[PDB]
Amino acid sequence: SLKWSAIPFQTLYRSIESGEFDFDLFKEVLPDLQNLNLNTDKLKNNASRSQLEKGEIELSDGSTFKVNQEFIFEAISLSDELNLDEIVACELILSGDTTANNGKVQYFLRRQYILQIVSFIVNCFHEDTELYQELIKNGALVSNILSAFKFIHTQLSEIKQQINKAQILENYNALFQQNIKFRRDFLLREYDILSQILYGLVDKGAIMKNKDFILSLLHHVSELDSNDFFIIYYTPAFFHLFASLRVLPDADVKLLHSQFMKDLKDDSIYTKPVKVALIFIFFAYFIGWCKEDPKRRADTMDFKTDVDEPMTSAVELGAIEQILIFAADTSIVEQDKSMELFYDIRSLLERHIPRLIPKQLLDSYTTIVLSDQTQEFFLSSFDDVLQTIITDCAFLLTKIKDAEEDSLLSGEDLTLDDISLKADLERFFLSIYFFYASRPEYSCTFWSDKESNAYGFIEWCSRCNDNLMRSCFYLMVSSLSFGPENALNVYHYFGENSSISWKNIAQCLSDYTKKISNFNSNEEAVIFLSSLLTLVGSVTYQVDEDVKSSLSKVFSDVLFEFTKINTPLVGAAFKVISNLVPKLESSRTKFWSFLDSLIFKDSSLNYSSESYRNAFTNVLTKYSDVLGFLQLFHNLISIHSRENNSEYMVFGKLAFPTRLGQGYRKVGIWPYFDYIFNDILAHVDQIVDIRNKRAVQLPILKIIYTGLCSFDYSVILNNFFNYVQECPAIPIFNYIFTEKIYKSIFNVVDVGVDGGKNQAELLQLAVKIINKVLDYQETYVEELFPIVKKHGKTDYFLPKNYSLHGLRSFYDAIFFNIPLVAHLGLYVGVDDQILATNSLRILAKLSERSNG
Repeated sequence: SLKWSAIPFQTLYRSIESGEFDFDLFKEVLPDLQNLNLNTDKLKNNASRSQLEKGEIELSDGSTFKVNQEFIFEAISLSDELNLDEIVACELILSGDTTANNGKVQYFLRRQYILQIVSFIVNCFHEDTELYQELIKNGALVSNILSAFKFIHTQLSEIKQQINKAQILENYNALFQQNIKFRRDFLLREYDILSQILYGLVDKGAIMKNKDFILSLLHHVSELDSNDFFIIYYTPAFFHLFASLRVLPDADVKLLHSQFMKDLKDDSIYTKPVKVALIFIFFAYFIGWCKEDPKRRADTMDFKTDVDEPMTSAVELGAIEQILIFAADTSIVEQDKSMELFYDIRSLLERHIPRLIPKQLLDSYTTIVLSDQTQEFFLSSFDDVLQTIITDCAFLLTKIKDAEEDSLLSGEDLTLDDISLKADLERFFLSIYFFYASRPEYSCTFWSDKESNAYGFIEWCSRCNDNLMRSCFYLMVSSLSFGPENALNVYHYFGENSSISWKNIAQCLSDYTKKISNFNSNEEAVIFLSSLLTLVGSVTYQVDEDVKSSLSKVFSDVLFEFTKINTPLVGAAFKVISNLVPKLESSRTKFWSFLDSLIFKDSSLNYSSESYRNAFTNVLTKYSDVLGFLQLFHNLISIHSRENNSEYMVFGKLAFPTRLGQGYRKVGIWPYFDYIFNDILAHVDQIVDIRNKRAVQLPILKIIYTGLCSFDYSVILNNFFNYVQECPAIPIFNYIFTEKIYKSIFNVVDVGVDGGKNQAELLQLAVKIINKVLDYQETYVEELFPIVKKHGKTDYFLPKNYSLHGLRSFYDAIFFNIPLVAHLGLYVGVDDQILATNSLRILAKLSERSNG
């Protein structure tokens, strides 16, 4: 029997942390380790319930104990909760300090340690090593590894039975859901550490003595559903196993090869698309293995019958669709803050195999992480798969390329399903895009060396002209311009060494622009354009100002012309333009001109402010338009030229042209803030879907705050009339005091954390803004307001009735509003410094009225 504590296994592991392995304890608990997580004999007994329900119980390691009734109930809650033997369940409560459910902890900690140890040994110690050799040597470990995965499966169903039992009773409360997340967690960790062990056993060679394990594993994996994300946890072992085919005796490599071609002719193979993929990868690797010992291997073989015919078969059975899905469902492209997709490409390309979801944990798991140790084996092994395919499979790529250029016929009603059918090459491009996105430590392989196959691969892909391949190419490269360092190569790649040049790209964009407005005097174009923009976006973001500045020479004027047309891609172009906007305020004049033309070209202005708000609301007619507009504006009014370690725009400077709009309207920046405040911020508090509410709230708050820092106040505390009038800080104060405006800024503070860590920023901004207003409320009312009111010139946007408003409204809704004051109170403690140290500043100002 096994020592059912978790303290021998904790301390053993800690020894090894610092190379203190005592052969003593290790040799003691050896067979417990070989058993991994299994409790394969001692499950729930009733010959052990009578034993327990007397109150006197006996352990296998000697002594016995008197057991009261509180203990008996913790112990049968274990056996009923975990189909576990009752006296085992008791050794487990004894071993770990008796508190409310600490037997359930020792059960899981015991297993977790075991697994981690095995994993440490089979992955950090050498193969010749003494214990690696002890551990493996019975071969009892190898015969349990697959069982140990299956055990996790059965338990996760045990859990779902239990769940379902709880719902029929309607006892499916909060604290049930919680003692399940607790176990579903411990198990997912076990699966993830069992991934490591399996991989380790491949790299150590233990499961590669012959073809037997591979086939049995390949079976085991094929039992899961085609969309069980648990498949991923076997990909490191399988990927690396095929990539060390040399370890196997040739005799057996040959037998698998044969086996597999037989498998691809079996009919019901196509309902196991994961086998198809794995097989296909085997072939990608086999190729190189034949070539490594030609005389005995390669020369034996006929390439058309022994390789190309089957690989082709696997591609037609969706082998690539499955690689894309592996790639995409582990991708961290959501982290790429420069990347933005404007068209759902994954739904055009993946239409035959389901997305992977951790369905044995579902019925609260949106996205899953892999351990560091596992992320590393996966990434490394899979990168090696993608690159093997690149170098060793060029013939298949050209085969497919050529296939596709021929298949679809002009003059037909193509459906998305039709367009996707043969798009196997484009799928492979997307596999690259998902897998390398945000992973610069690998992305860089493509650009690192101009001889390398990877770099060649790119040159090749850059000559596929098929509109869909061309756009998928554009997307792929955006993924690969991730670093500040990769972005710069991608900048060179189109400037210097290729058939496609930055100018050609703008030239496409220009041509489409003509075609589109002439038609008015299509999905294929959305796909192409959306990708063009996705790419120019990604790079323009990630590069310095010089480089930004050249790309502007190429793209600004054409992007400008494109947003004049009404596409659904206006917003998208706006986001790109904004990436090109330079830091120096001086250099922004061409962009401000653009935008003011855009808004006011077809305007019918008159005496009313409303006329100017309509200019905006006629043009910026849909959500995406607005959102893009706000990012552009946010960048155009941003403060770069600032006083040394202040945050205030150096006294005297503006972020835009003097007398903006001169010649076609009452001039100046004011109307922009009329739109932004009243036409938009006023109405976010009734935007449909929260994530989009936040998506527009947050630009606006950033803008508002920028404006407030946008005039050096302390020149006064511690033609200048004109500067004061031109300055955005004026209209910004003027609307902050409208109530609809200070109310919305104030709720942000009422309901806080409730985006995600994006929503938490929106909150800091809210607070910082209010503080800033209090600091300078005074300075606006004495200095600024009158300067403008009294010496403001009238060829500007300046309301007839410009006045002070909500001095009493803003205060009474702040000072007399309570829960705001209370909420602020409750923030002084919170972790966030920006939130706390500002909340405190607000309270201190308020505090200087002293009393209620």
